[PDB]
Amino acid sequence: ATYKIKDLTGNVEFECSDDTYILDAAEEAGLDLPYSCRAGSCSSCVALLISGSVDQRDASFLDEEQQKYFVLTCAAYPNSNCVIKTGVEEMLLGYDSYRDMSEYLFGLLGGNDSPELLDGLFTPVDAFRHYLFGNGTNKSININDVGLSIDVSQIPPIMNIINQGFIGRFDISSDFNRNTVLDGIIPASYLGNITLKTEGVLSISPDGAWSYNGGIRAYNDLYDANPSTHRDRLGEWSTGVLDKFNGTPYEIQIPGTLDISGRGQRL
Amino acid sequence: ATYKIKDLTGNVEFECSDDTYILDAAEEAGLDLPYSCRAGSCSSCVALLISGSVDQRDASFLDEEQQKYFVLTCAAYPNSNCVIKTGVEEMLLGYDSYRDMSEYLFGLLGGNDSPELLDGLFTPVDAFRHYLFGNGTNKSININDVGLSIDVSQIPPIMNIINQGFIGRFDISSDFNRNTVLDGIIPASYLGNITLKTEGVLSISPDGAWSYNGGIRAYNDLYDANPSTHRDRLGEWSTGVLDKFNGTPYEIQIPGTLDISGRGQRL
Amino acid sequence: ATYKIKDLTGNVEFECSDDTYILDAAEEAGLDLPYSCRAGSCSSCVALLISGSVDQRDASFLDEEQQKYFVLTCAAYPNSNCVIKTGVEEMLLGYDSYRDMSEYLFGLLGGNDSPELLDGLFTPVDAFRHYLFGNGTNKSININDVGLSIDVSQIPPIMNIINQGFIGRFDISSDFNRNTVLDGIIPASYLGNITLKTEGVLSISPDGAWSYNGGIRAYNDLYDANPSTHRDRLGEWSTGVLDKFNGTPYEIQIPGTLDISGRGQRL
Amino acid sequence: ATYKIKDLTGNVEFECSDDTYILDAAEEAGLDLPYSCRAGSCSSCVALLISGSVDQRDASFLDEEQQKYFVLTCAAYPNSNCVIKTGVEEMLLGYDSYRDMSEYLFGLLGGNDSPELLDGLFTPVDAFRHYLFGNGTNKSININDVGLSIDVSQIPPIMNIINQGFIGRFDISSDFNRNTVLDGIIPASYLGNITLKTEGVLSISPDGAWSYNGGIRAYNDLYDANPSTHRDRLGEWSTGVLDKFNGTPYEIQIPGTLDISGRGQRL
Ligand SMILES: O=S([O-])[O-]
Ligand SMILES: O=S([O-])[O-]
Ligand code: FES
Ligand code: FES
Ligand code: FES
Ligand code: FES
Ligand SMILES: [Cl-]
Ligand SMILES: [Cl-]
Ligand SMILES: [Mg+2]
Ligand SMILES: [Mg+2]
Ligand SMILES: [Mg+2]
Ligand SMILES: [Mg+2]
Ligand code: NA
Ligand code: NA
Ligand code: NA
Ligand code: NA
Ligand code: NA
Ligand code: NA
Ligand code: NA
Ligand code: NA
Repeated sequence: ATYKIKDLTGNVEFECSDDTYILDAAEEAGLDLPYSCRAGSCSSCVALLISGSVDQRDASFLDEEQQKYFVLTCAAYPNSNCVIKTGVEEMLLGYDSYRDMSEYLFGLLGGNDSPELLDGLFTPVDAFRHYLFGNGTNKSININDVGLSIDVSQIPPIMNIINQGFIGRFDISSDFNRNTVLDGIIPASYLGNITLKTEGVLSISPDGAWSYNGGIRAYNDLYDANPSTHRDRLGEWSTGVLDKFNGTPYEIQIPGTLDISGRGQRL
Repeated sequence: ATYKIKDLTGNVEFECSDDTYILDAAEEAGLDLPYSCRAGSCSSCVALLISGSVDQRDASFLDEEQQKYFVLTCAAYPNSNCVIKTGVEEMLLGYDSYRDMSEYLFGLLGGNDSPELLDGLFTPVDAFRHYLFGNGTNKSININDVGLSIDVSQIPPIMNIINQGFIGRFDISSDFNRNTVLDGIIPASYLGNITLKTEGVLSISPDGAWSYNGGIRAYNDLYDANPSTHRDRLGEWSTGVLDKFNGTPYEIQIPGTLDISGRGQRL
Repeated sequence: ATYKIKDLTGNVEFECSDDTYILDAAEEAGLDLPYSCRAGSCSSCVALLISGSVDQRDASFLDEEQQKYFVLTCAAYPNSNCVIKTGVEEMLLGYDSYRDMSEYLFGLLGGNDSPELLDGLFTPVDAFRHYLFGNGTNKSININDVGLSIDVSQIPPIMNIINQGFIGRFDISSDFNRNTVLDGIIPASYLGNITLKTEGVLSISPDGAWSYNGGIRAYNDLYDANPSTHRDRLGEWSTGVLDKFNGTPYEIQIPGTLDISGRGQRL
Repeated sequence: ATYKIKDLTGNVEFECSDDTYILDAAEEAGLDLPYSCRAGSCSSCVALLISGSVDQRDASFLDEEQQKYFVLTCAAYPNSNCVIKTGVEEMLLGYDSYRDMSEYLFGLLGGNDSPELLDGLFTPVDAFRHYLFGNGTNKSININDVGLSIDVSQIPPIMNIINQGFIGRFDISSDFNRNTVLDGIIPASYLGNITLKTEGVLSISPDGAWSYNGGIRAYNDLYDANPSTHRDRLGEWSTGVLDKFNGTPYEIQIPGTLDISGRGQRL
């Protein structure tokens, strides 16, 4: 019947019955896959065939060997659920053996895992491992799982209003920097400084009593610390590793909203 | 509510309700976990809280930020599935920060991965990565998913019978070695030589016509290749990785039965 | 060893070592369970043994069959963690079988569940089901989750001051009625009219500019509507239900504080 | 991280990630839901937000007031586990009050309880209440918590071998029926007859001494007794409750393995 296709390029999954070409099913789901011709006679749509059976008798550009490892998405019907990696044109031309592509494949594992970072004590070293071997695919951790303890008095753009003596009702919509050292050793060992945004209402009475009610969201944070920072957060064993292995920066998505409330009395 | 508790100390999983102290449940399952005071007031039962949430109000002494990274198995109620590492009294007694334990945690990162190996082009590199990060924990792959293509003619303890000229009905129960180079590049790139066992009935008629009906099962395969073998299977990149990061041997369980039938004519 | 005892009367928990009678351990932690003889010689201290194991060889009043379901707290040592329901002296005095205490035990389930009301569109019917089967135990919902949208113009004790032409600074501390129809159909469908309290400061300048800044808390609300009101709120089916099944009133606790502020100009 | 979305239209329950729209996550699960646009524009996606919180900022159609009760599922992220009902669109007319849905929602209130049955004296009445309000969702209790006391003499497929006079070593793999009246009043009051399976080795020496070693597992049990059985197990009160509120059969999962040993002498 219908089989699921996972494209490791961007970690997207789309349905495809056994009478639809893989490329058309992808476009049907709004996906912009590569193609030049559309008749099984070039390599513009070539994808790695990581796992699954495909019927590509319509394919003519790949021979018998390449068909064991690659698939023309415009000319192939699925026979099972499939994993593919689109956009690997340079690979097909230079392909020699499994051996010669195994390092590239080992590098795809990080992106094929769940994007969600491991929790607890694993989160910072999971982040560092993905830096070493993940080749830039995004990871994620909900803002509610990061372990932040944000007090209103730690939010400069709100305290900026309070401390200038203003009185009244203020619609807050501000970015601010959060040094997660204030929050705990776990977030401080892979996130460091992060950019947050708060939206809400600050009320300040004639006599300086204030309240704030709103939410906090987080921008994606770029994991690209230098070795000196890795040494501060993880220790000099990280420096010995980075002396031999280069990291690849990637984004940590931090979805969700953190509710925030606070009250105080000025001066 | 019961939850899953893995102790990467010996990689054992046991059941524990939200009313059971983790030390008691593990003692139920006959496990030998460290303890001394059994009263929430010493460092002998302390495990790392690598993942999960717990109820440690009877713990008392932790109290500090310590409670987010340590758990007292004699006085803790599981509020979730938990990865824990017993035997860390030394880290509790003298950790300054995450810096001191990050390298230990890093090497343990695959210790709670699912056992099933990835399929297809991923299987050999998945097996290699688990060698580096798996903490010696089991992987598995069904014998029907390995990609084995065995003819009876490649089974010596059966062919040894046919070629001696015997005539009759043989109950076969024989181990034999299988070099999966014969089966394909994928199994050859992480299994190499495996030991199989076949059980069945071999019939040889007076005129030399023969047939065999049976099954094939596989013993657990130790993944422990030396650097030369990895260099052959994967290439020279594997050597730099293995030098810096250490491999821990683990077993690949190959459950299931593979059916086999064959027939021929001796002369 | 030392164990935990949970008395379903109030859902109170306390410790009890294996060499302390349940009753004594309860008093040593501030509780006040019934007793008279304190010598295993009546039913003043009897409790249902929901679960757990006790040594009550000192318990004369209970025969072996009764000791499967009941425990004399002055005569029993905990062998394990225990859930009990004290004060059930009559239950025993009429006991004959599990069958004959099952309706009573069913009526304890509502009190045993979490006291927080379900959310959203389940809140009004969760409240009605607890009315039917909860036998009077408290429920709760945080004032912030009720769905109140209160404007100072809806608070008569504040508006009465402004509307009389007064000028100055008023310390406010007043109860007032909140018809939660003003707030939304969910609160209107189980809370109806509730009593709130506000404390804060009303300042009215000579030119009639005014502002109010304070907080709002909620008294416990007694859920005790008559069938006419249930029919208004839930529909005719509730009258069919109430024609065969009686409710028991219970209090809904509404903890927390809401921030309130308002501004206006009298002319 | 990832939340359970439960849709009342099919009693279906499917995961949805914090960064994924509810409709997309439903499409990936195997579900078919209504969709006309996908920019928050129409109402074909609209669902009733029964329980939980969503982020609907991308959505444009619904007013701030309708967002309290309605969710555009192609444009909404879950903030929490959610209960919705898809296949709604007419209700936006404003011709359905809370009164019109209240009886429906009341009847499935137990449908999101955790699956583990309560222990001890509560188990039978917990099972009965789930029959009334659980909407057919599963419950569970570990076989080791049920209170079974099975002796090998009560296992007919083992005694059958012993009693025919056989001598040797036998692999046992046999279903058999257990009337839990044999085990205790609690299991007899909600499980009744259950089907179990035992796997193990029975050895019988020439002199008729026998030993059995193995384990026992339980099949899922359907809770669907008729009003007569409920009266016998709980009493007359259960019939009036059952008449008014009605039962929905559901399965009780009984996981785990119960170890069993027997020793005897055939003589
Ligand atoms: O600005 S927020 O959506 O990250
Ligand atoms: O843990 S690393 O330094 O091999
Ligand atoms: S686009 Fe040319 S082969 Fe598919
Ligand atoms: S054994 Fe001492 S704290 Fe647990
Ligand atoms: S007080 Fe009399 S039996 Fe306990
Ligand atoms: S399909 Fe139109 S808003 Fe969802
Ligand atoms: Cl995969
Ligand atoms: Cl309060
Ligand atoms: Mg950062
Ligand atoms: Mg091998
Ligand atoms: Mg009221
Ligand atoms: Mg049954
Ligand atoms: Na959000
Ligand atoms: Na929050
Ligand atoms: Na439990
Ligand atoms: Na080396
Ligand atoms: Na106002
Ligand atoms: Na329950
Ligand atoms: Na058998
Ligand atoms: Na009903």
